[PDB]
Amino acid sequence: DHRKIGKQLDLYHMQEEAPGMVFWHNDGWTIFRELEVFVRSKLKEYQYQEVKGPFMMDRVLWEKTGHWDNYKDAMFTTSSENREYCIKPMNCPGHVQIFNQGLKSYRDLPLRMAEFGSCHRNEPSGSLHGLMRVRGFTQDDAHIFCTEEQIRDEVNGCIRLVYDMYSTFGFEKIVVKLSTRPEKRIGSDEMWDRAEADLAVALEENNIPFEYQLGEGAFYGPKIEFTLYDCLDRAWQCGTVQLDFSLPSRLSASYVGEDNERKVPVMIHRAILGSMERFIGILTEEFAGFFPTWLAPVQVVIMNITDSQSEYVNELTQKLSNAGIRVKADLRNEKIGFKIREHTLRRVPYMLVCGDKEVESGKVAVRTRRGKDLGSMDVNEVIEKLQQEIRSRSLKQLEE
Amino acid sequence: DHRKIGKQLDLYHMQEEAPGMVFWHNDGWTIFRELEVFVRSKLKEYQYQEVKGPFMMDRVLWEKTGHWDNYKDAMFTTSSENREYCIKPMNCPGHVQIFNQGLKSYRDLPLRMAEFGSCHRNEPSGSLHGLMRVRGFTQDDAHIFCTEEQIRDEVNGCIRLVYDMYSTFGFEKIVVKLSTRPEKRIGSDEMWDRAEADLAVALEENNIPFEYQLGEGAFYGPKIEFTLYDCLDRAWQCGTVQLDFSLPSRLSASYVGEDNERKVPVMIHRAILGSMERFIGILTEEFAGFFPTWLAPVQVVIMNITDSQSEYVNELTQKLSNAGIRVKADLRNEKIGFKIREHTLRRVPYMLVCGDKEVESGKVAVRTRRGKDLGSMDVNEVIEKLQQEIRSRSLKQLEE
Ligand SMILES: O=C(O)c1cc(S(=O)(=O)Nc2ccc(Cc3ccccc3)cc2)ccc1O
Ligand SMILES: O=C(O)c1cc(S(=O)(=O)Nc2ccc(Cc3ccccc3)cc2)ccc1O
Repeated sequence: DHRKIGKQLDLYHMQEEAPGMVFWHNDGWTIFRELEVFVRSKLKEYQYQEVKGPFMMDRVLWEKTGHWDNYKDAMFTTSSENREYCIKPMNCPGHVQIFNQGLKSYRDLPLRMAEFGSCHRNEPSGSLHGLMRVRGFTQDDAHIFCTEEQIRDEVNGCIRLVYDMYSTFGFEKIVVKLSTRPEKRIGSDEMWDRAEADLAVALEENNIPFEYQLGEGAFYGPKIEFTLYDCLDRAWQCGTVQLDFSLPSRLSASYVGEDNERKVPVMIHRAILGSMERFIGILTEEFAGFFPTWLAPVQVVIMNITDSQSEYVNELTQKLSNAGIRVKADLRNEKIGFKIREHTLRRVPYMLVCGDKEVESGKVAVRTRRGKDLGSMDVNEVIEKLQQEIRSRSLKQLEE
Repeated sequence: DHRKIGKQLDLYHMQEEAPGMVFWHNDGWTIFRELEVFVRSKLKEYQYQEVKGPFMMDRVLWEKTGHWDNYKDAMFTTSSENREYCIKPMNCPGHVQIFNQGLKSYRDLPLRMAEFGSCHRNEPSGSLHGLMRVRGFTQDDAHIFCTEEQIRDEVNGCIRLVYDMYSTFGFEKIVVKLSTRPEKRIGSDEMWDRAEADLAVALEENNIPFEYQLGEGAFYGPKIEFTLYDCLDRAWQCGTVQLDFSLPSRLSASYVGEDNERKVPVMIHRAILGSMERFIGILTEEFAGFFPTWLAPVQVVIMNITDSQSEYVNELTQKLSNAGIRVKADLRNEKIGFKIREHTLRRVPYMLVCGDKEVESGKVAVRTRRGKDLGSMDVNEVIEKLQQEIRSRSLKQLEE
């Protein structure tokens, strides 16, 4: 259960005065920020722009998209100078506004536009659940503006990216669903037929088995949903790929084609992790708090036995910190076995013990959060290997 | 004027349907993110935690702090399930909530807690100006919880950090103001006397000349204000250091002292850049769009003359990109002179031209956005020097 593990590792907390709002503590924010860096490296590789849209836009714009009519109950609203604003539940309209600055042509397409977009949705309080279902969350979101001829490759690209990213966390159980047209929707039947068919053909061409999930699509288009499970085998939508022939038209998006006529771009929506919040909840439960070294808030703790070795521990801490490792010293006058138990409960990958022998030899005794005693080793070697474990974003520690 | 420069370099835009809200385009967001990385490197060096508080909190909490009575008209409110929430105009209360999780002692102090905190303030629309005065902005904010004996060193730390960071951008107009007690305020007169005296002593010990700005302090404490000027020599509050003996008490913050009695922590508020938005407006005008290489959205553009060299350009682009440089290839079927002009107008620091001779020799012809022609040079040398210019965050290029 990620809520208990979350308290025990001091990752985050929640309070009545802000239901479904996460207060990220230093250590949870470290995880979050590490996820950002990882995502960003993929955005670079798969050629995405990164942008940032505003939190609020005029209610008039949300009426034009169909959100007001189809999504009103999940929207926070506010006002200023006799005008109403909606806090964004989604990043797409913001992205279209950016697309609409400056003349576009087919030469600019496909245009891939990513955002770590803070969304707010007024979910019923009784549906809230730790980090999985919150009122304020951050999507690793993007929108791809493309031609009709480009849809197949771009949808394939999103799917490639899901499996690429998910294999770093080592996911076996990726159940895939295709969520079809809901009762309340925009666009014609033909648009929905085409959009559902293309997502389905994409999955089939990639040899991905999936089930239909009738009526669980968005009002602006169907979804491929990559489903992950928690400790009670509850299904949680994480990765999501959507196809939309409606919003660009409504927000007057256009580009000049080769013909030289105005054409409306197709819009692909996708989020790989889903939200950072939910994904971290899934990870917390998947790993039972044993985060891979690259995600771990504290990667190394260095301990002395007596005051005799505190000097050496501080030098070592400095050294590791300079090598770019998240490290802490534990100099408390506590029995070493007491210290090991505490940092094991905090899921610290590596615990370095410094007795007189380690001092004398410039060595360090290594223990892991799994109770494994790896013996004395040369410091430079431990540093080099920690860096390799981090750089490769390895699932498994030294040995395993 | 940063608004015109902003349009012509595609950094950001603004629209009527979101007054005082910035839409960051890819290139503006790159600058913003580079400022984050820079700030973060300083947070590491000066030993800050980094956290993230929620956007919304219950109106009741804002009444407790005195914001509802003293700051109401600048606050956006929304509601859910018959409760009212405020969109945070500040990060301090959020930080205190985090501080209040888990028992604290003097051993934890000083506790430095930083956030890139998205603030929203309902400024009068007639006061809005480009990026300088907006409704939605991101403070490079922090709050330092400390004892009374620690105030001097911690305030000195904030001041050291301002001049440290500002010298990277090369500021030689740092006018400093000391903003004293406003008419509407919390805390006693003795608290205000002490707080004004300490800020004044701090400025004088650092040999900083300043003017008083009587009555322009915050309701929760006096401010040191570091003032930067725009192209029309208008004064803009950027860096800010505040001293607060009142908010922690109101939010029931406490720690166990050495004596072993409950004490209320002193709180120092500070923002070095101020907001990212304002600071970027200042920089845009200060540099007239010629950002230092480390800040530049695109650092290098590589161009071919004919199709003959496209292969070589792609290999080179790959190489530079892997060396960690923000690089683009320009393979359009355009005259080279046309291409160079375009990237010069966009203030790309370096333009690499590849003709048959560069191909044959594994060399590259380098020019700058200033029209400086550096001749043909070895590629590895160009890479090495670009990396040095970036790592050192130097103001001046290869050339000047
Ligand atoms: O275009 C969009 O607005 C968009 C919407 C979704 S979604 O709302 O269908 N998918 C989604 C699923 C889970 C999360 C995490 C989460 C956490 C709490 C509540 C709701 C969602 C976020 C998005 C996904 C990608 C998009 O570009
Ligand atoms: O923690 C702080 O530093 C802090 C600072 C302020 S401040 O408003 O005095 N500092 C400041 C200076 C410039 C900007 C940029 C800005 C401000 C208003 C509108 C637009 C941009 C932001 C904050 C208010 C509350 C705080 O907790």
